[PDB]
Amino acid sequence: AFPQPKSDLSILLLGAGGREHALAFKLAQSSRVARIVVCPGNGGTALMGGKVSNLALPWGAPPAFRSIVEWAQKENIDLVVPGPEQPLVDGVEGAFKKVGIPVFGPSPAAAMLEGSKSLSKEFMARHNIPTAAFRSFTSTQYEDAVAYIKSKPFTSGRSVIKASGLGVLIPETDEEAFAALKSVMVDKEFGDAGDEVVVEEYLSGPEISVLAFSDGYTIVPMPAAQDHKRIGEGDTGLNTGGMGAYAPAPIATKEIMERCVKDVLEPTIKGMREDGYPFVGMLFTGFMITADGPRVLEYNVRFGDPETQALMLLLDEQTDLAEVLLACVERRLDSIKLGYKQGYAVSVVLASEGYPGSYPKGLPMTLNPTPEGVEVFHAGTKRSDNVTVTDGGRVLAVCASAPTLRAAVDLAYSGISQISFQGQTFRRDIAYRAL
Repeated sequence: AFPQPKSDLSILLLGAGGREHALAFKLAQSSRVARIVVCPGNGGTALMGGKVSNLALPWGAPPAFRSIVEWAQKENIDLVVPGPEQPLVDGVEGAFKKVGIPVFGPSPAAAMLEGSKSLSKEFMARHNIPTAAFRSFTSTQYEDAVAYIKSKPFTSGRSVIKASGLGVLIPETDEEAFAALKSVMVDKEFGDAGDEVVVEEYLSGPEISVLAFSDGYTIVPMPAAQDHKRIGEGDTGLNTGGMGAYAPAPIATKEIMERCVKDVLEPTIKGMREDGYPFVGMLFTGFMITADGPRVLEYNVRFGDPETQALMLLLDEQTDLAEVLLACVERRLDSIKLGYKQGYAVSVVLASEGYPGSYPKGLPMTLNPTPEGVEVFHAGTKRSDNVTVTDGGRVLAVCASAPTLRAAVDLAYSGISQISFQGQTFRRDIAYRAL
């Protein structure tokens, strides 16, 4: 008979956000996992203990990543799960591939779905994937980019200027568009990311997040989620990396989800094989549900934050997340158990004073026992001399699941009362527009 599946695995998580803590949270429950390493991790992972440990080590500059690749090789790491976008787009998968350590994530080429907006938009058009009308330009084509706006190409009358590299501007009028083109192509306020620019139609409608596991052939979606990008209540103010999320998003009806899967996800996975670079890992597709149907705003090639903190709470207790991740890199996703419990899940972010602007770091945090069904996943936190202190803009996320969305919302906000740090900020209306 075939050998027993190794049940003392060592997994290396790259990153230090709440996505990592939430992933470490689930992976640590697998009976097939004996060691979880979070590089660098944060104050939350630092307190888990047991199988989880933080590794304060640099990754090393791309494309080699020699520091962490050599460390992983000497430690017999069985799997690497990159969280952030930069290492994937920079090619961390190829670095670990050269030492025979598998990676839950896309190859350097497949990662271009998020690394190059220009390539991603071309990919969508070539495969008839519904997205906003667009035209891509290089930094030297600044003259053409101006003429393109001067011709009024978009029916909506508004354009979106995106820097292809690792960022997005929405000029309310043409005047702001011409200025936004010189700030990215001439002055290059975003660096090399502005070497190419995407100009596409501004679309109106609510947004949803669809996360799906992929092994290059099989793709298994998770319940659709919705995120709150803006800092101010009522969906106003400057944008952030995400102040809170919930799932399943009621707006993603059976018919809507069928369209996303059949018209985007599966054509995307098939298209990547046809183009010669199959996609393995977590495909995060950001949709806008317009009056004419779903539209792909952007591809993200890894777990989302804070969508993951909520979705991890919807994995049924029969699902082993470790088994799911290995089934993806081993190309057997269609032959494993993977289900989702009933009810809803919510994540509410606590941020530092000033975020998304300038904020101070290092404030001591008071963390009292949270209600029974509340899970606190740390993002920008750190341990220092037996005390957890803030260490980033988004500090942590208070998350909960429950049979009803309102109960999950109320439970999450119940855990907020047990957390306190100077200048803590959060939105009180997470998931309000769905209740």
